[PDB]
Amino acid sequence: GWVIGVDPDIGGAIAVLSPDGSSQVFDNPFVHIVVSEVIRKRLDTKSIIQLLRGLDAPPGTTAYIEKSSPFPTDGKQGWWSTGFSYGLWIASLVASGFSVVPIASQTWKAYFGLMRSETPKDDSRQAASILFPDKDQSLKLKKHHGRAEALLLAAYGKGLVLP
Amino acid sequence: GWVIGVDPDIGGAIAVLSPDGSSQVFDNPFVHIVVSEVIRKRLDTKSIIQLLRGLDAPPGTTAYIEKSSPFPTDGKQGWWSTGFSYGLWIASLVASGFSVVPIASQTWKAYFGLMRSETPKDDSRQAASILFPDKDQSLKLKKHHGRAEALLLAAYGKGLVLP
DNA sequence: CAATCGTGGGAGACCTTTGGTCTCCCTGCAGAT
DNA sequence: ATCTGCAGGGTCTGGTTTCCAGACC
DNA sequence: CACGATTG
Ligand SMILES: [Mn+2]
Ligand SMILES: [Mn+2]
Repeated sequence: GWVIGVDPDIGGAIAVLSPDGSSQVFDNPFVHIVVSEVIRKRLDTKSIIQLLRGLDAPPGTTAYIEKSSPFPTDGKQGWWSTGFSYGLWIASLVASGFSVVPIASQTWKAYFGLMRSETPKDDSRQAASILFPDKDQSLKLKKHHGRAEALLLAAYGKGLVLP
Repeated sequence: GWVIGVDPDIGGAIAVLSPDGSSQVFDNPFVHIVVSEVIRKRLDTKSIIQLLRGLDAPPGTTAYIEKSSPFPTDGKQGWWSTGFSYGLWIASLVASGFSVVPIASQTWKAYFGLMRSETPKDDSRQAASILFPDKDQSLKLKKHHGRAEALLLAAYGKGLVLP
């Protein structure tokens, strides 16, 4: 039936698949905040919760969420934000009645044969245009890869296959 | 009327202050989970949300939460965990109808004179015992420092003063 | 189970299959149009 | 406003402040 | 602070 996919990161997105085959994808809401005399994007908690309350996906719907897995060579700040974004989404999803299943990125990539691409982001947008042709207008910019990760995650939990 | 204090860490706690002067403090609910073939404690999102749902504190109540601010000499795992707890708690608090106010540890410590102690944790329990005498038995143990921090954050937003 | 200490650290999934291998982001910031 | 590239990074309060001291998990 | 470890 209904499936939710969540790319939890700052350029990420939430994708919702209804049982009639239609689909929605939203950019993750963010705000600009001061940290240590610079400005930085942080997910917008209030907006995210308002969004999750405006979905028609019923309680108990499974939200598939990409497990943040920072590399040992990423910075401590990178570790912090990805932990923070992840906790914010998990808690907002659990609080809004949705069932949360974390999925490793290697899981949904191998499912769609996206492993070992020279152009992984480009390829994700292309595979999501294929799976969701009405969204292809909304998938043409490189910055849109996060929308494509969400849609693909949702595609994975829903069982869809590339043609 | 009502004030909430949150020490969002694994050994932290949530403290709720009534207008009638009573107080409760709960340990943060955790679960043991597998990470990279070892066992690690993580906050329990479902138990947290349930706890927040059963509190008498009415909506709009302010929760004062300690800003996580890890040290640069702390490891990337510490940065990830603190960021995640923080995000889990903020999101759970906003979804439970409460208004979240982040408070740095320098701020409430300065407020209660706790700065630059040799035994910061002991002093916190002692200060929380003086402010919440009926919690005196809940602060006997050295591992009870999280209950203290949580209570002191709530006393801070409450405008309480030491004798 | 309650304290203490000391350094600061990947994690995941699937095969080669009980370990060995291999794969995966992101943040933050500085120039680039 | 989108892009790219590349290394991996503290953050906070407050001061008779315009950066910096001194503090914190 | 986390993360492992020891030590009661
Ligand atoms: Mn993403
Ligand atoms: Mn604490």
